[PDB]
Amino acid sequence: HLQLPRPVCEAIIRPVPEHRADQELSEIYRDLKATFGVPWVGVITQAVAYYRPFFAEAWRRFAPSAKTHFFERASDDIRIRSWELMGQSFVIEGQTDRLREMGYSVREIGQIRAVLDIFDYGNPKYLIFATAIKEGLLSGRTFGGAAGDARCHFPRSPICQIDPIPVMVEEHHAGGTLSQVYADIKQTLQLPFINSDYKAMARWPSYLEQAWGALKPCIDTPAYQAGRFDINARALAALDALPTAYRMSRDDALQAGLSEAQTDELIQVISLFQWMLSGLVLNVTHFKQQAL
Amino acid sequence: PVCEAIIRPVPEHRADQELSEIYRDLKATFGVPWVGVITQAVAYYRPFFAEAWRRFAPSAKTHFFERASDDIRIRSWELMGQSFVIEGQTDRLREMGYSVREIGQIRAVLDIFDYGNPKYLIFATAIKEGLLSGRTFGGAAGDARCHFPRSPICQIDPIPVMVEEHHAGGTLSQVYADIKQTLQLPFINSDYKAMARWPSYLEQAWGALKPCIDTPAYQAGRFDINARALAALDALPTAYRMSRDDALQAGLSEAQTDELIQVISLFQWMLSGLVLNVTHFKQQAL
Amino acid sequence: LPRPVCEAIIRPVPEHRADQELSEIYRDLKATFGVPWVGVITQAVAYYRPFFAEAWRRFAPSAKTHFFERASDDIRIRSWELMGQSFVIEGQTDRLREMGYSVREIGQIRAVLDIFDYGNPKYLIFATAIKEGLLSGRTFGGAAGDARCHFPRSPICQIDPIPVMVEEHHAGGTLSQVYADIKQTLQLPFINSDYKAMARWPSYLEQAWGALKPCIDTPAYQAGRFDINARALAALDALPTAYRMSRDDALQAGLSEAQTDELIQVISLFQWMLSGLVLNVTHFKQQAL
Amino acid sequence: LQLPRPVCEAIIRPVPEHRADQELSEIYRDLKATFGVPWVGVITQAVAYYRPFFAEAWRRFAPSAKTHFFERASDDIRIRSWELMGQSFVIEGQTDRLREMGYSVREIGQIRAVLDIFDYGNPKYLIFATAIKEGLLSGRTFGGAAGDARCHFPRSPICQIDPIPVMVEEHHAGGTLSQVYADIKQTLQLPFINSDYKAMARWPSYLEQAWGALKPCIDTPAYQAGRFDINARALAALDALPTAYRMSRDDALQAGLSEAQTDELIQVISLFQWMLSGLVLNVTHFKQQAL
Repeated sequence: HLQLPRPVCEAIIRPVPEHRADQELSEIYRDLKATFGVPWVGVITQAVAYYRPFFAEAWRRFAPSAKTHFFERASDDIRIRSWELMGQSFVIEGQTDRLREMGYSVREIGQIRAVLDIFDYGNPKYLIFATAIKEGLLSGRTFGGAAGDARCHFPRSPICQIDPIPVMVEEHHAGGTLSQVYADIKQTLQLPFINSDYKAMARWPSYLEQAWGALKPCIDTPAYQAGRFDINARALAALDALPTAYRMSRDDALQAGLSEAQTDELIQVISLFQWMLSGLVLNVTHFKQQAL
Repeated sequence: PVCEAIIRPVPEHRADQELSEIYRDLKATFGVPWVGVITQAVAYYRPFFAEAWRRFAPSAKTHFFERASDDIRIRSWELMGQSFVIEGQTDRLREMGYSVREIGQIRAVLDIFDYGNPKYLIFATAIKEGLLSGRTFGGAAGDARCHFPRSPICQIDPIPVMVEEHHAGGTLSQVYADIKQTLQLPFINSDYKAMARWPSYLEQAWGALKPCIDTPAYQAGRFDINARALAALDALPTAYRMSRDDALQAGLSEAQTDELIQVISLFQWMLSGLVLNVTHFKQQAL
Repeated sequence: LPRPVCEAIIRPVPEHRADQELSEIYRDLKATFGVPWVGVITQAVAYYRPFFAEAWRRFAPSAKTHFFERASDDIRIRSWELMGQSFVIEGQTDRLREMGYSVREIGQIRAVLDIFDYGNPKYLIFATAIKEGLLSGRTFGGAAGDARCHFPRSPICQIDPIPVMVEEHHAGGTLSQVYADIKQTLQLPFINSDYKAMARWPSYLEQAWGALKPCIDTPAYQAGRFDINARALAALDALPTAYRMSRDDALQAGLSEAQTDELIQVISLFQWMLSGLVLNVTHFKQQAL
Repeated sequence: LQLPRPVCEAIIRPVPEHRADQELSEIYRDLKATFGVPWVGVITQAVAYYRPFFAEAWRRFAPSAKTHFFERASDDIRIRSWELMGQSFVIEGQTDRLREMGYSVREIGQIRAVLDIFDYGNPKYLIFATAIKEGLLSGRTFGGAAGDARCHFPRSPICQIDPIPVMVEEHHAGGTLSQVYADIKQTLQLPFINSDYKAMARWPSYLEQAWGALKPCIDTPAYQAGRFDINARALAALDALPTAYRMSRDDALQAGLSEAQTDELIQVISLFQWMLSGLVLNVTHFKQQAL
């Protein structure tokens, strides 16, 4: 009552960060960001990018859907649901005064909020794409492409920007005690990597400490796990309603250039990220509500 | 629409630092990179404009307002889809020397005004109808999610490159003169000035839209879009009142209020056509 | 300083068309010069991509130096001097505000002029290096001299964004007539970045050009132009890192001999203009405050 | 074997760009446009606390800072520092070290680009701090002394102005960063953390590496000899300003400052003026490691 199970993953995650991405991969990354209308490339997508012929082909097959009005709406309703869920389930104290007291100015606190907005907007879109990748491999099915409201096929609300990449304190940038927030987060969220979200927050170390410290107790409360299940279900639902059909099976993966062992590995990797992203959506919603 | 009043818009490149602060809050809230000529003109009646924005902002910050603006964009895209067959111009433009990247730069520009103009239409409606009627618009608790914060990403920098009328040269003044004639306006909108950064492109897009202007299908769409704007006003999440009397406590004279009313009425009428005109452009480009 | 004969077609590759291979060179040229546009000079030479890449590889080490910064800066200074004395130049800040321009608009205009005032001497010296290298076969520079000449140049610079330029296919009816006038008056087959960047404000360009035009090819002008050219040739004789790039070097780079002969004609056209363009911009900028 | 001595102290109250109201932001913006730099110095933040002095000293110094002379005189302080540190120190590259720590080539370039900013701008702040301090201490009028007309020409005009460098402020800092900051403060003998080190702190592991390599050189005789030389260049520049500068105690009083305020400012500008010679040397060192 009522919990989302963490998939087994013993495969090594090998994300290709934007600052290491070669010219070819950089072009794909850029088209993703333009399509999603986000200034960063998700770690989810960095890790998938390792298996590059798969990534390119699964991107090419999913992009016609991510361009649509439906995707914008369906992602946005996931942001709404998280706001709704966390509000009702939690007493979230504002932290603005506490930050002001630690010496943060008004300009700075708005800067912090702007960074929270980036991830509040983008993560839903990454959740659905990860659901498409993971379920397309596991099931071999084709998803969406149904007739429906023509308006679902219209251009999504045009926004921006690709630029710049948010300032993120990477793990090799860290940091000493910052590595230990990083380790705590890792232990607590049960992950082997630190999310883009927390690395952006890490440009203000004392702020991350504060925000993460107030979120931690909520993690894996019954209301948290229940809400996480709901977030995930809504991503499954979005998958079945894509305006342009999506299929990317094991055989598609093999035809794209992957070995059997590679495809097995990918399946674990995408599975952990897809699981992860339900929580990440909730976590950012909390951060944003603290900062009102 | 009846108007004899002089329109006295304050450009962002002239705005003083007190007004520039309002402008900036308008831009962050709407999530757009330009201050519309609508609001430029209303800023002249500065006391009213700061009070009106005070009262409208809490609605504009909401989920409701975001969807309601987006649904106007959707509707316009629908209407111009049906009522007009509109040929791509992507090939003509490459024939003229424009490269792929340049054509994407043009699109990115249209996207701005395609996203924003609905937000300025709803605000213009709220100003006009509030003055004319003294009614309090909106305020219902209804669905809670309507009061949630809007989709947060946007971009407010840079100000788009606009070729102002005093920048303009010989023939560009003629394209401007035609546009002011055809559209019955005494000013050139941001949109066309922004397009005029590529003058040959503007000539080509204007000439393709110009025949559509006062056709019965256009007038009908323009009525439809206007209706939706009126409907959005009726459903603002935070109440909005700003009457003739309210304008006084803001610091306007009755005579200035009467001038104000004529000014907004012209702009509010204008924004309907602007939303359509832009849709058309965007459809021309792929 | 007579215009050279150029019957060859100029085929510049603009930044919005450059493939990712060329674009990477372009970005290195920009970071090195510390400027935010790639010169048409560079665009035209890049058509001969094999040569262009080798020539930049060889010219880059001098361009990174304190010497090169100083020697480019000293040309800007000299041009400022010459136009100060040889011409009576009229403040026009007042007509502009009269024409409708706000003070921040006039400021944006100055910032644009500043870019070309800074950068063009660097392009002049480069074009001179390419030209004399092909014509003479000689190795230029390489002396140890004063060690401080080989130190890194003054680091600060802006390379984003690309200036807004109204290209010849962007242009409307009248704007093609201004461009026509300029290409005629200056004896050029193309429109320089500079004027295209001023063209962002069409009425302003009409004015600034109208004021410069009666100075072109006056004896004082031609004399200054001779001086600016002479200073570029001297900058070449004093490069910190040796620069050789001969006709023979162009073959070994991957050009044919016919392509080389065409290149010589092209670069000679540009190298002759760049002295002219340096004074033109000085004039524009003295028109502002 | 020669040293520049540091003077004594009062309390420093810098007004950072993110707190600055909009009157002050307007002066800050003209400063940066005139210097051609993306950051307002802590030197000038601290002086901005005494706002009508700051406003007036800036108004008097700016005509000189616009000139070709200033640009050159600043640039030569940078060159001399590069010369100085080169000749006097066995300074090893740290690029292979960083890459081993996991830093990529794009990242190391980003770090250089940040080092470039302060290597350019600090000499200009040094000269201005020397003008503020000596003008108060002496009552004298500096420069204006009609020489080469080319000295009065506009300076080299391109400049990087509008992204303020990402700086990890003290109240941003978390734990071990505060102790690095403490080490720096204690070693450089300062009660504040320079913009430079805070910009470097966007990459904590890099700051620790770069700072740790520098720390041995600080107050070697070669360091101090060099620091004295940097300081002399700054005094020399002051006497050759093309537009005369005077800003005395009574200039300060007539601007709205009290006697006690003026005494305080004097101690504050003296500490910053002293600091800047060392900072010039410290950045030169960082930048040579990163070759």
